[PDB]
Amino acid sequence: HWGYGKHNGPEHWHKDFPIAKGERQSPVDIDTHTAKYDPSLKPLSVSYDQATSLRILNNGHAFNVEFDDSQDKAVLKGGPLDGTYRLIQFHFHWGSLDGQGSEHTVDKKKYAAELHLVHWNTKYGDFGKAVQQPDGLAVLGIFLKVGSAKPGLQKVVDVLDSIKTKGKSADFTNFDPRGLLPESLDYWTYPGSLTHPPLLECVTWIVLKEPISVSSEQVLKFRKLNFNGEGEPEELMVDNWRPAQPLKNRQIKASFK
Ligand SMILES: [Zn+2]
Repeated sequence: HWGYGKHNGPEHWHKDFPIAKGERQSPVDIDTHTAKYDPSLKPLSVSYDQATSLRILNNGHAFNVEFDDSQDKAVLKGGPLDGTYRLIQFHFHWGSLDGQGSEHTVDKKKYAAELHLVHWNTKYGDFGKAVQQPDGLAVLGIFLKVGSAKPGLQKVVDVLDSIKTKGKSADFTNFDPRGLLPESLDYWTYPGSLTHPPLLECVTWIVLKEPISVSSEQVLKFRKLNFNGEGEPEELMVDNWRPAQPLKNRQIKASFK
């Protein structure tokens, strides 16, 4: 099955998922000088006041913090979007060392990690229908750099010991994803895809300019997770990022100058 290794990683995905070589794949390098400032782009509206986290899951690739998406409680709107997108989960991608881990790059710079908050367009009724549509998902991407600790991350870090291995989950209620946001909501945006299989070309990407800072200790706890299941040979969960893909016939727009 697919993964991040030599034998099943990004360079192999196209064999089971041909859309890997498609026209709107993600992530991409963001060339800051080429990105067009678009004064028509609206401020991002992030309304997470009523977010209901339920559970955290080690799915063998990363960990997902899941939300109750059975009502409009945690939604993304505005920005480049038309209509309302409901938060379903967030997860991260990270490296074996602090010099790699992000999926998007900025002028070829790699950050230590990247957070993806995944939302689906309510006009399609459910996530599985939304991913079949070119405007089905809005993913908010946030870079992580290593420096000061992120206090709002610590609850996530401290549950990871209980989901070390693939297929482990744990109750994870009352977590507030607002604590993972940077000060500014300035962004870049472009049409793309899921960054892991099935690689569906259904995402409006919204990548924030301002990274969050996490501590070295925080990131080191990410790197103690396992890709393998309980009892299986230990393979540390590191380098679970897809590299930048060709931009092809796409324009990256900036909300800011
Ligand atoms: Zn992701």
